[PDB]
Amino acid sequence: TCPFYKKIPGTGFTVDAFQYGVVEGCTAYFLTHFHSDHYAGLSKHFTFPVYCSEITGNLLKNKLHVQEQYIHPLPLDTECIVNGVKVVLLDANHCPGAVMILFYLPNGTVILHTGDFRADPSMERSLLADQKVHMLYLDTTYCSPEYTFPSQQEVIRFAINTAFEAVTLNPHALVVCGTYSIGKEKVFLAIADVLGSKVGMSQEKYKTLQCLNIPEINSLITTDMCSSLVHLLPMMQINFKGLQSHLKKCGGKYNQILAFRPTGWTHSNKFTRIADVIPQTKGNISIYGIPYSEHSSYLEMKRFVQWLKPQKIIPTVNVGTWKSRSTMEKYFREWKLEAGY
Ligand code: NI
Repeated sequence: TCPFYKKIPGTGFTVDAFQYGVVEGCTAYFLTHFHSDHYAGLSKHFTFPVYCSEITGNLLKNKLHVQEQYIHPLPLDTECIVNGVKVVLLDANHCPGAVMILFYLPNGTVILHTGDFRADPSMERSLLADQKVHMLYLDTTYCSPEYTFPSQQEVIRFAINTAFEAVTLNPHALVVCGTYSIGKEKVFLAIADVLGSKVGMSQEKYKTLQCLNIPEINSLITTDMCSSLVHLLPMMQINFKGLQSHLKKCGGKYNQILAFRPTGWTHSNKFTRIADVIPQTKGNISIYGIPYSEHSSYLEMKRFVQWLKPQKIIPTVNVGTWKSRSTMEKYFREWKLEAGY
């Protein structure tokens, strides 16, 4: 049964609730972004409206095969009416096409659902600046002071230099980058751009990236593995046996792989900086774990909510245990007392 934190009161709307059947009294189904936990349940056989970004729209049509008429895309930053409710979609700074949703209820209540987001100061100068928000439905994935991690530009720098070094020392070396969803494209794009290559990948992953309205994207990727020296692979495969395997496949064209695992948080963030990272090494293969997050750090979260000063916060992540819920209420209370809202 759809949980209360996927429902929008005084509307027929649900958010990221595709996996319970027909939720009785749901006229519309909003989807924040294309990652499987949020879209779970969708197929070609859905015949209720869906609301979403143009990009998330392109992915539903071409990857899951949802019928044209049921995908309602919306422009961002645009006051839009949807069953006589003003809504606005805002960039969530998560994976491509990912949105936060502003709901303007008839009664005068204003509600922000963040989906999955990485909060940024840029968001304080958007349409949220104009007016008050009474309820915040919040991605609490890293709501605990232990969770720090570096910025996206710090991480990308590291990655660029590392690869550009190795390939300049040994030109017969191969870069590989792991991936299992959309998101974190910048890793493999920024590397490939410093190396003067296109990114090689499967057919499936090319079809996926072709949906994302990236500029000059035809010039940046290929389905030809032979003619490229930055390859993508399923994250499952990014290990010693599975790389060696793949290193056999390329046919005596490279002698050394230098791979990247873009992780989120890991426990070594508590005891090591970005400039001081090292790889595991079984011969000619070197694997780098790098903490590139598309979710908010504890502090980024904190600042956003302290600026927004919402009247009520409702967690959408790590809600499934009482200890996690209870912990999170402490931090919401600390934030509000500190800031005087
Ligand atoms: Ni997500």
